[PDB]
Amino acid sequence: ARNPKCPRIVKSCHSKTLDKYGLIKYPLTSEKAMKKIEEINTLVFMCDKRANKKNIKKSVKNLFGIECDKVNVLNTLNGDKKAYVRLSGEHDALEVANKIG
RNA sequence: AGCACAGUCUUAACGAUGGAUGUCUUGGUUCCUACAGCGAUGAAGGCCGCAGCAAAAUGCGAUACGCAAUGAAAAUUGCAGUGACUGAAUCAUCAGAAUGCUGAAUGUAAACUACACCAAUUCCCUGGGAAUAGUGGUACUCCUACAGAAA
Ligand SMILES: [Mg+2]
Ligand SMILES: [Mg+2]
Ligand SMILES: [Mg+2]
Ligand SMILES: [Mg+2]
Ligand SMILES: [Mg+2]
Ligand SMILES: [Mg+2]
Ligand SMILES: [Mg+2]
Repeated sequence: ARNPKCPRIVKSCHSKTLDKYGLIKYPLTSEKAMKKIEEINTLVFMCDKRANKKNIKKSVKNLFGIECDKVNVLNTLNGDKKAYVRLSGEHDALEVANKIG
């Protein structure tokens, strides 16, 4: 069991680890994403390469009035994660789209 | 409106082709002088990023072609925008802050963003109130000290 008289390294700086702002970067337009928004209430977000599904969900919860049933993700060949977020039935992605912009 | 045979060869003039010559020169080279190490406080090297419109190089590191601070000091400009009337636009300086993933690489791994285990960790306010699966730590060898067990 450790009992160091002082800790070795103490990062006093504000955390570098990615917050909501930084994790999730921006929604996608593109005809595909628009279609998704219209038809099956799935919002498409470009996110950081090092976002997990859990993390993305958390971000979405924090950044917007969104509850997400399921999140699929993929790594784009442009070095971004694209997260397809299916909203719970209580919410209309269209309305939330409008709210965001 | 006419007249040259055509080809081959030659000469001259005027052009094409090419990049010689000459002229340059933010480069090299040599010599001289001067200092002289970086790294578990994570080096060099490598990746991945980072610009409003951004490929390379250049610079930088999730504060990402820069932050603070200092010394200049009114511009910057391709457009957009940002500034002056001096901690501000731009330079230099650079001591503060920060410094992604790696790499000796060091928790086990490695064509894995695979996997353990131990601390949960972090921030705010003057003992509470908030967050986030996030953050640290754990290599081998060695030294001094301590520990309680072994002969
Ligand atoms: Mg998948
Ligand atoms: Mg003839
Ligand atoms: Mg030496
Ligand atoms: Mg400054
Ligand atoms: Mg000044
Ligand atoms: Mg390792
Ligand atoms: Mg394998």
